[PDB]
Amino acid sequence: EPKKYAVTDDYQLSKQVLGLGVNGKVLECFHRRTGQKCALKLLYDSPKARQEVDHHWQASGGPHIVCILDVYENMHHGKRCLLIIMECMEGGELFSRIQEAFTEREAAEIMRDIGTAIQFLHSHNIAHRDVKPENLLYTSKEKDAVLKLTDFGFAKETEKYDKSCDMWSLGVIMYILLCGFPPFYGFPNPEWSEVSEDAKQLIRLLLKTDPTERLTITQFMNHPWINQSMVVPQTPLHTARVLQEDKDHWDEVKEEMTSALATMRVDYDQ
Ligand SMILES: O=C(Nc1cc(-c2cc3c([nH]2)[C@]2(CCCNC2)CNC3=O)ccn1)c1cccc(C(F)(F)F)c1
Repeated sequence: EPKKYAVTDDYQLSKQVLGLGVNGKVLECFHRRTGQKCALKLLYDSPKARQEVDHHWQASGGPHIVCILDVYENMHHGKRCLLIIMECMEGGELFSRIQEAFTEREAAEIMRDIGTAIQFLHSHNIAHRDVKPENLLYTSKEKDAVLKLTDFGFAKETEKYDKSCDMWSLGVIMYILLCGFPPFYGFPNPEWSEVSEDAKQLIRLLLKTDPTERLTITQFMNHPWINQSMVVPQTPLHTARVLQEDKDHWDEVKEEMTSALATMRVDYDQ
């Protein structure tokens, strides 16, 4: 099912880059028959790159996951390559949309969306292991846009530990959603003043230092704040203001979280 004829027979490539995904750069392209703009991820062929395509195909179809359209096995400047054609997510990154009222109920909606995605993967015994702001994208800039998760370059077919790393990521994203800075912890006033006890409780249960004590996705999804996301108070939050105000170290917090996820993927630590 990976197509072996040239990707450029089906797609018109452009020289616009969306971003760097560890294995490969991401480029815009256009399907030739339809007009649709799509995203193309170039991976040099390796066991790891083959695992990514495998894990992404398996995940593709689930809720709130960026869909694969085609996969090509091509030669490119004398090197063997896998090209993942994905749907183009032109809404941009989760937290960029947010810094562009933002209530606690809206945050619950978002975390529920991300949770459904992780529920799908985990029930299919796939741990993502790289859930972080720049891997959470919107399909469009419109109001009806759908939040989706990409980047299976660190995904692993499962175990309880690898899954618990995803649940830690949910806690960190939820924390930043609720106030605008990461837990690098406590809940400092005045940002955490009118945030509900259920929100803080859920985050405590996810940010547990001991992975065994950490909530499972199925417990995450059954928590009132997620399960009853539609009756969470419409309480206005500081996040949008805080993000714009602290825009000059957003690259730092992204770098810090990438670093934290990296150390959780190590065989031995301390
Ligand atoms: O990135 C966009 N569309 C997009 C992007 C991806 C994508 C996949 C991967 C990544 N992006 C990254 C880029 C560097 C940051 N990490 C994630 C590395 N690894 C991936 O696996 C997939 C599908 N559509 C986009 C397109 C048009 C406009 C806009 C914007 F909203 F910025 F105006 C964004």
